[PDB]
Amino acid sequence: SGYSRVLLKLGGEMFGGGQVGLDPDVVAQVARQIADVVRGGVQIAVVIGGGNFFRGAQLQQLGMERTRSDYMGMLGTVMNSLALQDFLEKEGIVTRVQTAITMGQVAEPYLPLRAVRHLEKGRVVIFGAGMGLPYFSTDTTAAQRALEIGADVVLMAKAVDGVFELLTAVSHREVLDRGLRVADATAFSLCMDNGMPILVFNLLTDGNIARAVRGEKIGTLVTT
Amino acid sequence: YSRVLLKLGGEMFGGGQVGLDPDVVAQVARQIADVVRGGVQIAVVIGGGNFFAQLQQLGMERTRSDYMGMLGTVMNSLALQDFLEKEGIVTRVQTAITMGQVAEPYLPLRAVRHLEKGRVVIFGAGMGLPYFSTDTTAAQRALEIGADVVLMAKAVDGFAEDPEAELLTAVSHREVLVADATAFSLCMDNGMPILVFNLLTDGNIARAVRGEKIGTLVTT
Amino acid sequence: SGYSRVLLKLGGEMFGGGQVGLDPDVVAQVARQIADVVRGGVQIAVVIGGGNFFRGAQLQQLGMERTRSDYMGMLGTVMNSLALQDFLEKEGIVTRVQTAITMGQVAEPYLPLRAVRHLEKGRVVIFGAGMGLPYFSTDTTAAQRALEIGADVVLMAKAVDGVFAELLTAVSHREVLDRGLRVADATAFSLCMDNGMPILVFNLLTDGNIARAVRGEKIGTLVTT
Amino acid sequence: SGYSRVLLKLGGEMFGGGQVGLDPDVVAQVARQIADVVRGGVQIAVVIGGGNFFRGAQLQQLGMERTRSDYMGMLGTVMNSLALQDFLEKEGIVTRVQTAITMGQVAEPYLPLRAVRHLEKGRVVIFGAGMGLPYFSTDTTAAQRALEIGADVVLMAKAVDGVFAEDPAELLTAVSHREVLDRGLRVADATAFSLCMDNGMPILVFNLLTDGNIARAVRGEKIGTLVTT
Amino acid sequence: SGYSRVLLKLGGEMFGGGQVGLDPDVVAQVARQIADVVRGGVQIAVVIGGGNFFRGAQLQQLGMERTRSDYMGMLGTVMNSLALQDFLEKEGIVTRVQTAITMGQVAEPYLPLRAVRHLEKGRVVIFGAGMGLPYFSTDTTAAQRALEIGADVVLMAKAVDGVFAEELLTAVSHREVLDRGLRVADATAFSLCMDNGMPILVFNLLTDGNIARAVRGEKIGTLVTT
Amino acid sequence: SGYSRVLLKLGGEMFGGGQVGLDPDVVAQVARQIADVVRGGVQIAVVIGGGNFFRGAQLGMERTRSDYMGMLGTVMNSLALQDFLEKEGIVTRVQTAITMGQVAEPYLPLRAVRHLEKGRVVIFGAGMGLPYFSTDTTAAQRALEIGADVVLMAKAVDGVFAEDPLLTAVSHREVLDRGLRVADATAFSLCMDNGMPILVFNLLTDGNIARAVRGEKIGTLVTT
Ligand SMILES: O=c1ccn([C@@H]2O[C@H](COP(=O)(O)OP(=O)(O)OP(=O)(O)O)[C@@H](O)[C@H]2O)c(=O)[nH]1
Ligand SMILES: O=c1ccn([C@@H]2O[C@H](COP(=O)(O)OP(=O)(O)OP(=O)(O)O)[C@@H](O)[C@H]2O)c(=O)[nH]1
Ligand SMILES: O=c1ccn([C@@H]2O[C@H](COP(=O)(O)OP(=O)(O)OP(=O)(O)O)[C@@H](O)[C@H]2O)c(=O)[nH]1
Ligand SMILES: O=c1ccn([C@@H]2O[C@H](COP(=O)(O)OP(=O)(O)O)[C@@H](O)[C@H]2O)c(=O)[nH]1
Ligand SMILES: O=c1ccn([C@@H]2O[C@H](COP(=O)(O)OP(=O)(O)O)[C@@H](O)[C@H]2O)c(=O)[nH]1
Ligand SMILES: O=c1ccn([C@@H]2O[C@H](COP(=O)(O)OP(=O)(O)O)[C@@H](O)[C@H]2O)c(=O)[nH]1
Ligand SMILES: O=c1ccn([C@@H]2O[C@H](COP(=O)(O)OP(=O)(O)O)[C@@H](O)[C@H]2O)c(=O)[nH]1
Repeated sequence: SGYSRVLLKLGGEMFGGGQVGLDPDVVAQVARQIADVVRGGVQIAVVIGGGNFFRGAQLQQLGMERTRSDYMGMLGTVMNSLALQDFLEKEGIVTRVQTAITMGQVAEPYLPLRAVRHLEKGRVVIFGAGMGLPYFSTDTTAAQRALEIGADVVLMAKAVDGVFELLTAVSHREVLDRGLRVADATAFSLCMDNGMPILVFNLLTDGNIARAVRGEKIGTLVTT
Repeated sequence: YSRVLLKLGGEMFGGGQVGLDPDVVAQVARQIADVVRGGVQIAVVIGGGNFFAQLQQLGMERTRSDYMGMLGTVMNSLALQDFLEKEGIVTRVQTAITMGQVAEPYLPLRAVRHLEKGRVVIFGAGMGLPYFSTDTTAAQRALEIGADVVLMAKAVDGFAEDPEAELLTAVSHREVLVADATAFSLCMDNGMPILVFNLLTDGNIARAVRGEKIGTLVTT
Repeated sequence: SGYSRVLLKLGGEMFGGGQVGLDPDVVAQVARQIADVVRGGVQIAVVIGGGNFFRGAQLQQLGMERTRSDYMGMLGTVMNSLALQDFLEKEGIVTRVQTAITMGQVAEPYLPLRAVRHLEKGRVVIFGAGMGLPYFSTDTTAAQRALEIGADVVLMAKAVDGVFAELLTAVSHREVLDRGLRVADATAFSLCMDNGMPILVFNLLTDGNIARAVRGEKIGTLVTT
Repeated sequence: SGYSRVLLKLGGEMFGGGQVGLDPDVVAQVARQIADVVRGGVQIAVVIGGGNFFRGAQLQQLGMERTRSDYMGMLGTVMNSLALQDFLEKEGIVTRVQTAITMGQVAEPYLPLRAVRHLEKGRVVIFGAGMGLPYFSTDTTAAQRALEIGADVVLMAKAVDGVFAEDPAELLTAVSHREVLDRGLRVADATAFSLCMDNGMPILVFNLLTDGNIARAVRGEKIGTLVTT
Repeated sequence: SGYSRVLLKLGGEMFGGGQVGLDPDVVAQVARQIADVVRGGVQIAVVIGGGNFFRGAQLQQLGMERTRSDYMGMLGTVMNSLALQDFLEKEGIVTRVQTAITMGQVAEPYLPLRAVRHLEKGRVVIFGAGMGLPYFSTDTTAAQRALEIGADVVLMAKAVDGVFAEELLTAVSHREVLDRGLRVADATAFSLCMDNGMPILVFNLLTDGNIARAVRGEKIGTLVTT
Repeated sequence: SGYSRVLLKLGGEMFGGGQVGLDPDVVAQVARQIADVVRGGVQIAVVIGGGNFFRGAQLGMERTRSDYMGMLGTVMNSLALQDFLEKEGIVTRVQTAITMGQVAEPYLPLRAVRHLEKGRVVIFGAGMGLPYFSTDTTAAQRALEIGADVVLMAKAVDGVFAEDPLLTAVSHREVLDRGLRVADATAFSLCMDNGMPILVFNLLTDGNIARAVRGEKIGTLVTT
């Protein structure tokens, strides 16, 4: 009734918590959350964002080149990746980082077949640096990664209960017809065209992933 | 000085607070342009302290912590690269950590070609090995590209003991032994001059390169 | 008066002639037609398609896993990259293939900075394998690649003279949405519209066209801002 | 009499069905037949051909450069690898593709010691891209790969009952490597066959499109043409 | 008018002379004459043998598993390759080594498009580890490597100048070698060259300046053509 | 009361017999001797040297290229021992510090232990994959890596004396004081600072490894 494997997307504020940089109090809670869901037998893969450092869109409006900016952003996601990797291991969770941009000793490259084979071994795969291409967003990276590793659903982890009065379950068509926010613009088209459910839920409420991954009606569940 | 390697701490990008201060980076890029226009070969080594120590205080593995700094120096390096091109300067970034899609790898021979070509080389990722500091990277890179001096660019500008009064200017390596331990011994053992100075005062970088009596000159 | 560097998108049509495999007569007049743009002094980069082999989306309708199908498709575009490379070298054109999927022994990996140098050196960069990610098309490749090497326009090389109303000489990105015209892919178009990349749809099998569009002549359909 | 581990050579035939491209009614039949051997405890390695896309030799006589054309042909074999991986996964079989042209993101490279380990683990190892070398053929990749992973026999999978005499004639049951040379028989390319003969590698030519043969062949039954020295 | 691009095959005995190991007196003489070739405007790529250490077949006959023995042999070739690279750089010659068995730190892998690009840039490519495949010999690697970089001929550098009868042959056909069965080339490697029209020139390189003489087009050694 | 796991260091002489190349009579006697330890339930890791190829002490070549030639030689000796060890019925796993994949798995000290705990013999070749390192330093390093109980400096002539004309136990402080040049400078300082016992013993005398592992009073045990 619930989800077997899932792809968790964590914006940059899930590691900064509204400020800039790393905020170990938030990162530690996130790992606690993911730590329990992994012990429950679920297969969790994580797409880290870079909002707490740079967003190439905000840097080109600043005058900077979009491409330099976009790459600065991705490297930021590789730092958050390592940070999440570190706390997860202090929780007793085996993690594996794979970066879109081939880095050397830092992390392993994007081997999508192996990434799925880590999940079947009960490991946490952390996809860093997004897709490694300027002019794309983390959200779109969560979709492509969720589609390719065969996750049962994408978990848009926000710091807010859901989609707004709140909603308990909508369609992909209704999100566009209603102009509803949350879930990226490009990412949502890629999910809808492929029948990838999106579950927007509050991650900072202690114990939501355990429940959301459990299948309980929480947050907003975009389907079909 | 023929070719110079400029060492910049991470705070030379974040100006006090965390993150980037585009006002600080713009001043640095503006002053580096004047040195390049003066006919000097400049290589820059970037620090990554402006993205956080707090990494050792919270208990991170030493390896992962150092790679977060090396990643940081790449972001500051790409940032400087952007403001240098608005200043009309041609630059090339070489990273010690092979990234390919983001910048070329570190090759000291190639790096020399660039400088001879009038373009600026920006050294990132420090040294692609944990357990090293940025001063050791700046010093170790300067020896490798044959630089004539290492420009330790501080927020001060050159003392006695202050940790109260009184500066200094020009001392011996043997009489010193600030400069970071492994970074200083690596210079002394190879006779590398080190010039500590304040770059955030408009026009000093142009002064130091010509050889004016500014800052502190550390010679053999 | 025209375009400095350009990004040409060649569907699998240009390689199989509408059928499976290679039509070595078609790729040739493509090569010959691309060399005239290069000798004219313009920098050109090409995004190779894989229609003449497999489309990852048409293989799942048939029963196969979508992901493997997509990789078969991206592998196909590499084979076309090599085909186009050969017919271009006999045109006296120095080419450089860059595959999204890292291969090393077959071609370079995608090094976009280095790719821009190749153009500046007068070479033809061939971006094979799409973007090396399943669930993305080559139309989206062409767009993303055009923006990253800073191309001036995406050349959608169709076998027809352009985009009609059932010949449009110039339309806007928003005008195509409100008219729901033929376009050149949904995602690829939104990526070009949102970033202000012009899209010129034109027939390159008609001798001289690519040279005329690159020189700035009013040919085909220009989609701007 | 039963073969412990086998190296099966699948030419482009078994993927295009004689025409260009992918004939899924053919691959599905092939996958169904391999799976029957796997479920019998046999260790199977597969060398995937590329006839259904390009042959470097046939493209050079067409004008293209032989080297550049060979990579086109090797890449094709990787496409067939991913195909056979799919239909073999629908039968329940666990597969592992190893390509001589290192393509990290699409499949692990050629690591023969590991590959033998998969076999030991009951997985099917699919070898794509032949040997990753212009001026070589998939037959030679069967020979070399059979020799290296320690396979007991090279199963040349055809669509004909076996190796005939005179090339239509009668069907031969068992011959020696030197006899194949003395009689003018085309068993599997000269470069590949020489590599087998020089190293005492048995060759068994048989029709696997006939439902059940590969199970009889591995079982040690007198099917097809067995070439031994 | 001679040969523009050449592929020079060096057996393990062009490194160890008498028996096993390295003899810097021989390897220097090889690097000396390779350098005259590069200085003369010719494009050279070298395929290194490893007989001076381990001979794949000769180890399995000893009791060892053949596959291991071929890698042991291939590894030796990488050793020789690193040794020649060094002497060729005391001579002022720029070299790049590519190993068929990927090793990263030791030398870039086999990238055949760079291997040609290096040649076009006037540097010498050293192919080591053979073809990284057991059950193959370096003589075969010389042929395959010569075909993929488009070399004009293979130069089999022997310690005795030419192909005899039991009488030095100055010109024979690929077909004539078999109809005669004439000692040197190697069965597999000879077929691969023959079938593709790859001329093989057996010659002695331990002689004043032969490789230079051969590359210039002079009639030295045994030339085997289509 | 013996040793659980042990790191046997083999000089190049243990494959060449004293001259260049491989002498299969000696390589067999070593493999036959290692078998006696494995059958005794002991966990053995071996570090191989490459002095029997670039024979002598002539390191014209740059030191960098020179070191890699040596390290390559070690891999070749590694494969040799692996082969004769399997003729003994001893399952082995070779790990090289220079990543080769096609030739042998890389060096993962965690992975290596598991090979030891599964009753397999791990052979560490290629020294430490870096120049400016010797085989002795590698042995000491690897013995610390995998938590060995002692390093077994296998000599061809047992005997640590006081004066060139026997000892039986000594101290790390005394070796430095008595002029004895056991093992190697860096390697010895790496062992003394980490309390790694060193046992210099004659490997070629049938039965010495088995009784030295068991804990008999044979050889010169350099204890902490
Ligand atoms: O570089 C690579 C390596 C491996 N892979 C692909 O990832 C998949 C799993 O790769 P793994 O190596 O991690 O799983 P395994 O089957 O080998 O399990 P163990 O024996 O080690 O316990 C394999 O199917 C392989 O084809 C790649 O795609 N690229
Ligand atoms: O890893 C690689 C790198 C390069 N190549 C292929 O080899 C050729 C590149 O060869 P090079 O990289 O060595 O030189 P270059 O052409 O790029 O010229 P400059 O940088 O000096 O300006 C190209 O044809 C490329 O496709 C590979 O196949 N694999
Ligand atoms: O990259 C590699 C990794 C491993 N190998 C070689 O493949 C062989 C086995 O390959 P495996 O690594 O997959 O099995 P294993 O020995 O580790 O045993 P288990 O964990 O499954 O219990 C090993 O002997 C290794 O040396 C390579 O050749 N290349
Ligand atoms: O495929 C990708 C993934 C990430 N990014 C960059 O990474 C930054 C951080 O990601 P994101 O903006 O999604 O952060 P989030 O909002 O999820 O915290 C973005 O601004 C982009 O510039 C990118 O360019 N392409
Ligand atoms: O970035 C890319 C580009 C292509 N493809 C695959 O390759 C096929 C061929 O691309 P395309 O659909 O553009 O074919 P075209 O119309 O260009 O011939 C697609 O169907 C996809 O399955 C892919 O997976 N990713
Ligand atoms: O080691 C190899 C294996 C294959 N090929 C190329 O791949 C094509 C497909 O292989 P093959 O001709 O054996 O196809 P088959 O007859 O097996 O279908 C060949 O024509 C060659 O051009 C190659 O170059 N090297
Ligand atoms: O592609 C190759 C080339 C060589 N070898 C091995 O490496 C040894 C050294 O090559 P060769 O015998 O040709 O050396 P030469 O005596 O010609 O120098 C061979 O005997 C084989 O065991 C191999 O396994 N594969």
